[PDB]
Amino acid sequence: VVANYENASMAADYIKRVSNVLPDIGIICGSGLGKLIEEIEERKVIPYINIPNFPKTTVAGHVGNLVLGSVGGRKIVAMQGRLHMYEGYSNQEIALPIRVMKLLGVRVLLITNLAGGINRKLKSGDFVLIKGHINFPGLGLNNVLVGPNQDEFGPRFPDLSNAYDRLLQQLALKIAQENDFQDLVHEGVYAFNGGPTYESPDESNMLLKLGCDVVGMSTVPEVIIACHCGIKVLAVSLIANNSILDAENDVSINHEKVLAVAEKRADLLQMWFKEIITRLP
Amino acid sequence: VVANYENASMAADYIKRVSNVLPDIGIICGSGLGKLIEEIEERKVIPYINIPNFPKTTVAGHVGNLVLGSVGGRKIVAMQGRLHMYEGYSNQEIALPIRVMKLLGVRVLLITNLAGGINRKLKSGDFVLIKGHINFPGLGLNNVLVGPNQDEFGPRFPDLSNAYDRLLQQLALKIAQENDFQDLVHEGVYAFNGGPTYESPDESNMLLKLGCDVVGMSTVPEVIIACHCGIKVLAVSLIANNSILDAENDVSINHEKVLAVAEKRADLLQMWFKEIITRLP
Amino acid sequence: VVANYENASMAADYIKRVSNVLPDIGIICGSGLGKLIEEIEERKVIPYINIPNFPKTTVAGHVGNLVLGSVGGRKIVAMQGRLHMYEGYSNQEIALPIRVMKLLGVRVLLITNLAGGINRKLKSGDFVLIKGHINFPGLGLNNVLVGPNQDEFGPRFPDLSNAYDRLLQQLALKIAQENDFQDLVHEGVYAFNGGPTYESPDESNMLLKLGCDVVGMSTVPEVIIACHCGIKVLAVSLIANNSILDAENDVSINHEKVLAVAEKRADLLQMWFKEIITRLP
Ligand SMILES: Cc1ccnc(O)c1
Ligand SMILES: Cc1ccnc(O)c1
Ligand SMILES: Cc1ccnc(O)c1
Repeated sequence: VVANYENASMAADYIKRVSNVLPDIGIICGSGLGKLIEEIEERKVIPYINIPNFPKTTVAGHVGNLVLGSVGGRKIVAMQGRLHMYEGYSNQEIALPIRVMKLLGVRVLLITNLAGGINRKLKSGDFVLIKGHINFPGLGLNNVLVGPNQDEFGPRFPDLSNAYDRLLQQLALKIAQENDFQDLVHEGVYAFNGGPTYESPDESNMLLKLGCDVVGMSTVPEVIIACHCGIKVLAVSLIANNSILDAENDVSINHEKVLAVAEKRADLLQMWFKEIITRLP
Repeated sequence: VVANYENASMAADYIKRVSNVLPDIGIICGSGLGKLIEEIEERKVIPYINIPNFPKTTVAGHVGNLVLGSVGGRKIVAMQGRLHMYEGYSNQEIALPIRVMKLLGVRVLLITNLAGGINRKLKSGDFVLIKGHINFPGLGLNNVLVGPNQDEFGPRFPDLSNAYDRLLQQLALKIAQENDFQDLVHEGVYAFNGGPTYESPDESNMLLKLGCDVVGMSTVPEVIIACHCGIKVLAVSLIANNSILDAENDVSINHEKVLAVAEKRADLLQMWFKEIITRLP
Repeated sequence: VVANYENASMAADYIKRVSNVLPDIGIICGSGLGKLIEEIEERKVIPYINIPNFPKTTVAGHVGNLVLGSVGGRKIVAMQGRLHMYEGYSNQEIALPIRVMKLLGVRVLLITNLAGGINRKLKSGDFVLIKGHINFPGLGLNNVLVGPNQDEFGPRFPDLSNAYDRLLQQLALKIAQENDFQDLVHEGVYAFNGGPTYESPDESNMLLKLGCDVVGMSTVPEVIIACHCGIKVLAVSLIANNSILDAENDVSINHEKVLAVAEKRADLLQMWFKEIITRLP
C-alpha cells in the first residue's frame, strides 16, 4: 500500500468517524517515554489494525494504537507504538501515519527518543534539543522519500535547513529554566544509525570526528516526512550513556540499562511535554 | 528485466532497425541542460516506451526518449530524460540503457549534472570537471553493480581509479581557455548523495571534512556501469549554490533557484559540449 | 526462506543424519585461502544444494559445500564457498548457515578474508588481526539484522563491543611469535565496503581520515550474526595492496594481482590456522 493521497484519505475518514477530535498537534513518544499518552483527556484509543491502510505490525507485535483527545486544553493525536525502520518496514509504511496526521489537521509534531551520547559534555540522563541531523541511510540510497513523489503532500526535492523549528527549541528551553532543570538541557546534531546493533566503539570514534553529538535509530524518517508536507517539528533525545567514554573504559551498553534511564527521567519528561503542549502558540 | 547480454541485444536490434545511425559517442544531459539534443542533425527520436526491455518510466512521467543523429560530423546517441535512483529504479533499470549504448558502438560517454558546492572556492555558475568520487550508496550495500555479474560486459570487481579520463578533462579545459571562460572551470571530487532531500547543513559540514568538493544525486551509477564495460567518461557539474556558505548564513536552496542557474549557463554549456564532441580524438 | 529457529533446525537435522560429527569450531575461509578444508580428516562433504533451507547459489555458481571432520583432534565444520552480500543475497540467506552452525554446537568461529590496506604501516602480504569495525551498510539501513528479530537466537539490540575476542587475538599472535613471523602480524579496524567495486582513490583517502586500517567487502555480516547468538570470533585479513600508496602513485588494483598474493601466503596461513584450532581452550 503506497502512502498516497487516496490511501491516506481513507484512513483519515475512518478516524474522523470514530473519534470526533480534530487535532492540530501530533506526538510520537520514545521507548519507555509514553506515560503522557495514558493521561490524555476524553480520549479514544484506535488500534492500528482496525484503521484502513495502516501498516501491518503483527510480526513485531507489542502495542500499536492511535490515541486522540485533549492535553492542556489542546487537541492532540498520539502514536502509541512507534514504527522503526530496523524492523524492515518500507518507506511507504513509515510515511502513511504522518501523512494521515497531516490530513487530520496536524501543524506541529513533537517527538522523543532514547539515544547514545557522542559529545564529551553529555552524561546519562541529559536531554538534547535536536537542531540538525546527519542521515546515513539518506546519503546511502535508503532515504525515506526514495520512490515516486506524492505531489499533493510536498516537493520532489525538500530543503531540510529549517526542519527543526527554532522557536519551538526556545520554548522548550524556557520551560526547563522556569522549573530549574536547564542544567540537564543541551542542543546538538543527531546521527541516524539504521541499526539494530548499537554503534560499535570504532563507529562511535568516527562519529565524534564527523561532528555528531548524539546517535540513534529513529526520528529522522518521521522528521523528513513531516518537513516534506509542512509540519513543524520539535525533537528531543534522552541520553542513556556516553559511547565515547564507554569505548575508552571498555564498558558495554544494553537494552536493560537503557530502560532504567528511561524510568528515571519519564515523569520529568511527561511534565515538560505537557507544559510545552499547553504553551504552543 | 535483468540488464543482461540477451536483453540488451534485443533493445539494440530494434534501435538499429529504426535509426540507421551507428554512434560512437553517448551523451546524458542534466536538468535544464538538454538544449543540445534539440540541435542533433538528421535526427531520430525513439520513445523509451517503444524500445524492447527499456525500463518503465510512466510513474515519474515527463520526457523519456533516445535520440540518434550527428553533431559536428560525429555520430551520437543521447538519453533525453535521465533515470535517477531516488525515483526507486533498480540497479538493472539504470544499467540497461548504458549497456545498450555499448552494444551500439559507444566508446566515449559525456555527462552533465547540477550539483551543490562544498569547496569554498566554488560559486553559483561555476563548472567542475569531476576527477574522482565518494560513493556513499556503494559503501552502504546499494552500489549499482550489487547482484550477479554480467560477465559479457565486464569483471566481477572493477577498478575505478581511471574512471574519469584524464585526456578528456584536458580537452575540456583547453576549449574553455580558447573561448576565455577558463575562470569558471575547476576540478574536484563528487560525493553521491542518494537523495532526494538536499544535503542538510550538518551533512554539508561533514562532507567538507571528508574531502568532497561537490555533492549531487546522479552520475556515479552511470559512470560505474560505463567503466565496468570499458567506456571512457567525461563528467561535468554545474554548481547551483555553495552549501557551506548557505549553512553559515542560514539560507535555503530549492529547485526553482537551481533551474534559474541552469537557464543562465545553458547556452554556454551547449556551445562547450558541441566543440568537445567535434574535437574528440 | 526466513533464518528462523524452525528452518535452521530442519537443516541441522539433515546434517546430523549424514555426518555424525558434532563440531564445536566453525571456519569460513577467504578467496584463495581454503587449502585447509582439503586436509580435514575423516571428512564429509555436503553440497549446499542438498541441505534443506540453504540459500540457492546457482546464479553465482562455483563451489558451495559444507565440510565436517577433524583437525588437530578437534571437531570442525567449514563453509567452502562463502556467501557475499554484493552478489545480491538477502539478510536471511547470509544468516541461516551461521545459525545452523550454532544449532550444531559451534562455540568459536574463525574467519579469513582478503582486504586492502589503508594504514600506512601495512604492506602487501601482511596479516591484520581485526579488533573492531566500521559498518557502512549498517549505518545506512542495510545491517544484516534489519528485519524481525529471531528471539531464540539473540536480542533485538546487540552490543558489538566484544565481538572480536581478545584472548583469541592473543593466541594467534603467540603462535606467530613461536614460528618467527610476528613481523607480518598487525592489529586494526576493518571498514566494510558493500562492493563490488574496489574502494576508489578518494574513498581510500576518506577512510584514512576516519580511522580505518583495512577495507573489504565481507566478514562483518557473519561477525554480527555470530555475536548475536553468542559465538566467539577471530577474524584475520590478508593485505593485498596499500590503497593509499596506490592513490599517491596512480597504480591500479585488480583481482589477478590479489589472487597472486593469496597464493604467496596460502601455505603459511594454513599452518597458522591449523595450530590455532589445535590450541583453542
Ligand atoms: C539508548 C541508546 C544508546 C545507544 N545508542 C542507541 O541507538 C540507543
Ligand atoms: C543543484 C543542487 C545543489 C544542491 N544539491 C544537489 O543535489 C543539487
Ligand atoms: C583484496 C582487496 C584489496 C582491495 N580492496 C578489497 O575489497 C579487496
